[PDB]
Amino acid sequence: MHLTARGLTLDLSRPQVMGILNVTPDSHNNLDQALQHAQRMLSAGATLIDIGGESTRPGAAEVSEQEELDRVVPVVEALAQRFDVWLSVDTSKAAVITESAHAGAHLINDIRSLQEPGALEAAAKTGLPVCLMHMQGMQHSPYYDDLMTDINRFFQHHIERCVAAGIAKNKLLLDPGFGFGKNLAHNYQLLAHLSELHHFELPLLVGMSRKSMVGQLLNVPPQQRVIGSVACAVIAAMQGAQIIRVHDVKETVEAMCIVEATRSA
Amino acid sequence: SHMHLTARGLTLDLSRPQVMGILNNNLDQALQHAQRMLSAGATLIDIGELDRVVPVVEALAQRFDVWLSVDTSKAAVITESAHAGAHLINDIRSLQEPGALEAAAKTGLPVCLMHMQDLMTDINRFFQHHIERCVAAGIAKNKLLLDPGFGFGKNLAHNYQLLAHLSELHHFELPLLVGMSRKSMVGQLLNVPPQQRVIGSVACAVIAAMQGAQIIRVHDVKETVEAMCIVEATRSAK
Ligand SMILES: Nc1nc(O)c2nc(CNc3ccc(C(=O)O)cc3)cnc2n1
Ligand SMILES: Nc1nc(O)c2nc(CNc3ccc(C(=O)O)cc3)cnc2n1
Repeated sequence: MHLTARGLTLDLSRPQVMGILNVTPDSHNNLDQALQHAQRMLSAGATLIDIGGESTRPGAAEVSEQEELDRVVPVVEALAQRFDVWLSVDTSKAAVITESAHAGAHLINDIRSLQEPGALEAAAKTGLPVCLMHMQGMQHSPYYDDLMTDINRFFQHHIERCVAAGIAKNKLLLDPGFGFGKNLAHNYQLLAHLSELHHFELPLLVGMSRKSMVGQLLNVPPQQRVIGSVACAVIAAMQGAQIIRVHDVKETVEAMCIVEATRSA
Repeated sequence: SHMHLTARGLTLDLSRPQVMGILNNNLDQALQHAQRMLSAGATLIDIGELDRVVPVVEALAQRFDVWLSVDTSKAAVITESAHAGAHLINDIRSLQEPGALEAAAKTGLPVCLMHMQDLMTDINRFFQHHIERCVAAGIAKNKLLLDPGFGFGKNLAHNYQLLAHLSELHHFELPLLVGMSRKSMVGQLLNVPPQQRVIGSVACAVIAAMQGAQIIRVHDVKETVEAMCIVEATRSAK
């Protein structure tokens, strides 16, 4: 319905687009490029920017606290001084949660739902809203007896593990984790039954943008997955997903306009 | 009700969303246009003065193996194009032109009705009324297709009121064809020229198909077909 952070509120009356700002290889300072990209997504109509410096697509190895901080935390500083936008950090490290909060992050986006050591206490201590992600968890054929029950149970579990650590239930966001331990069938069943997760009375955030769930249906490169990614965005928005995490902000934002105009007539 | 449609000895499976490419030596450039749409993923090609000898239906009939539809109102243009080898008749003015009602009955190919000026009530009763005529003077019910006529004597508000309530029209147990591609209902929201109206047209199309609309009439075939897989995959998981 709304979000609260660092004095600012965000409107979940209508679907909100989050621009992915990855900071791994930028390809002219690397910060400069990040800032230009951020800028371009704001213009386009994102009202949140997700800053990630973790090569979290399967394989490709891992990252250490010190390396993530150096890559992530400057851009957090830079954007915060520069623009008025919800800034989100996708990280699982207590240190990156800590230092990014000081830097002016508005939202903690954790694909590991604070499972990492002290992450939970670091998160709680910032008083900032947290997004939790269903993951099935290392190379394994995903399987569920019943996918939605499993997602419902996972969230139930982690909402409580958060509410006991001191994070108000209304700091919490839920993301069912498209493409995380989910085959193609699973992803579309989850898309299909998305509206069901509205029962926790928390906002939903979803990320389908240029994922293999579009690639494997349309058999195209990531940069040619714009339309399908958008079509996913439209299907989720019609089921009342509050926040859409995307690469292609301009297209998606236009798309949400049609959705909102349709949800108003 | 799982659906299919048969015409001129050919079958069109309507249990999933179908994309119909709009169409408008210059005859070579049109024939080249069709091919692009065919390879994009069209399964119907909608071909749009007193005399316009359209041998393009003839060209396409002969050239390809794909549904051919024509949006036309006049009593002559319907029959001659069947001679050519068409599969479907698309009329905006729902056969109001003298003769056409009967002219389209002697050719034995599918027909498409289109609404033209409580908004939904008005449309429904209008439709119900007009379906009565077609059974009354020649053509059996399972040969009719229903177009709501987006942007035809309709306010922006209203068009979105329509799109929102589109699922309701499945109570006549006839297939729907919608046309919203690069229309004013999109342009006035997004404040952009037609070429840049792709994404908004595709967004309408998804919203239409999520509501079981079986045929979508588009300028932007590749994008729309792409979008209908995402839609079909979603509806198949259900
Ligand atoms: N909240 C949130 N939600 C996500 O969905 C997400 N995804 C990634 C990147 N993850 C993936 C996963 C799978 C795939 C594929 O199968 O292609 C691609 C990218 C990073 N942060 C994320 N954060
Ligand atoms: N089956 C079918 N269904 C249509 O909806 C359609 N529309 C047109 C073109 N009609 C319009 C009407 C309004 C507008 C605008 O307001 O922009 C644009 C085009 C031509 N053939 C059509 N055929």
